[PDB]
Amino acid sequence: SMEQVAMELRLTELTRLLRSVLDQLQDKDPARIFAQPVSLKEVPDYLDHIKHPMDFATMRKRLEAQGYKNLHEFEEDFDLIIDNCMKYNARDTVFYRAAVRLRDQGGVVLRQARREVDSIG
Repeated sequence: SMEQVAMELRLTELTRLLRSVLDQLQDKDPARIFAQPVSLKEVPDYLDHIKHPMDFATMRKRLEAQGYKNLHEFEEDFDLIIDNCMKYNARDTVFYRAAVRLRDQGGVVLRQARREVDSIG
């Protein structure tokens, strides 16, 4: 149908905007601490601690399959990155501290993303 096509165009455009959001958030991780999944070879107990692992490469795979329907779903995954790190790692670690900085800096980006998603529809 024409409606299904229009809906698909909307999803494609959301995917365009979320790709720009993702790039901007990932720039706030210049150490690449959150770039890839925590390695289960190197942290073999990880899934005993963290039930829903997340990282920027995993988000990018989902994004490119158009697997985020709305900004809320995208934000859920970004918050997992931060929140998983802040539980597994102690406060006095470079990992925890990176997550705090990513959260604080990402907030700005996500605030305007929400306005754009609502504005453009």
